[PDB]
Amino acid sequence: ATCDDGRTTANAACCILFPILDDIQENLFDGAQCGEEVHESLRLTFHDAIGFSPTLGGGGADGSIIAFDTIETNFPANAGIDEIVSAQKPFVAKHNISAGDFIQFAGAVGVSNCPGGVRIPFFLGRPDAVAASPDHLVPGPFDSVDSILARMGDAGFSPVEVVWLLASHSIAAADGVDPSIPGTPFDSTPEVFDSQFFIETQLKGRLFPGTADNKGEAQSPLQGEIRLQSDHLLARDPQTACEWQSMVNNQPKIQNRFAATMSKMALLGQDKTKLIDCSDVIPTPPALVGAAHLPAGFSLSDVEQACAATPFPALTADP
Ligand code: HEM
Ligand SMILES: [Ca+2]
Ligand SMILES: [Ca+2]
Repeated sequence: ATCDDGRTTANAACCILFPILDDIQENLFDGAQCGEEVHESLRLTFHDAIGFSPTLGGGGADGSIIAFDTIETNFPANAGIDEIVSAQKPFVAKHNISAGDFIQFAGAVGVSNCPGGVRIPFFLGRPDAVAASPDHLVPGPFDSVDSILARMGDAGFSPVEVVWLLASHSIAAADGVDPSIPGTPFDSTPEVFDSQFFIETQLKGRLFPGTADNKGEAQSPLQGEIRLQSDHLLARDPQTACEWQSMVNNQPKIQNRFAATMSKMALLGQDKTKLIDCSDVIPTPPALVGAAHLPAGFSLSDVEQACAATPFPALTADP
């Protein structure tokens, strides 16, 4: 099909996304940048979708975190999410798509602005949300590995899928974990969707980048990075450490698994066969240029190797 302005897409119903795409790129992502608004919109896709529990309810990726923001933004795990909900609400009011489609569309378009990124499959047609998420369904950084895996498993993700979705922390920073140092990233390349997050969480911790006593924070290996305790533990737990290390210097696997697992997450509470595939509307992301590395000056002796089956790969660092 050819839309009214000449852009093409496989299914005609997808044409309504083009003006939305142009508005988001200009007015939500500040001229299609891979910056904080993209990182915030990707976090929002997960805080919207993971409100899904077979025993308690919630409609998953349904827009409830916007539609019922008065409730869901009161949950402590949603602290800080109100800013991006407020930013997106007027786009949903202006355009003619549901809040659940909007949140997944904006996260997929955002990720396409990041070098190394992928086009997350995107389906159009989710109905408006009909219930708020139950409380207590979003994992937090002070939760044990067993607790996070049980919650993600309950929503339908295996432990290796947890690891694959946490590639999102390659384009991520924290404002709440240590409020003295807002905007401190989880890896050294928060505008590049790469394997640095999986490498740098494996380093021995050295210091706290801000204050020392924050709940859910581990020591970081570098002054300009922050480390969640949940990431510290998942990189070292026998349930997940082998998969974590397998992502290092493995950009094809990061891309293939993040796209597929993001799509499964974007579809929680929905049925793909009732929606319209509009994947080809998402922009084509830039590719990576630089190789994966340890931080300069670090060596394999600074890595806490946690996979008994396979040694950590011998990457270069300091030239
Ligand atoms: C599985 C357990 C997870 C835990 C415990 C967790 C925890 C957190 C925490 C504590 C923050 C920082 C919030 C702040 O203080 O500002 C954060 C940020 C973020 N999270 Fe995760 N997360 C998890 C999974 C995910 C998943 C599956 C996604 C996929 C979309 C995601 C995407 C993000 C993004 C992109 C940010 C950066 C937000 C920004 O820079 O503005 N997280 N996460
Ligand atoms: Ca939801
Ligand atoms: Ca990165």
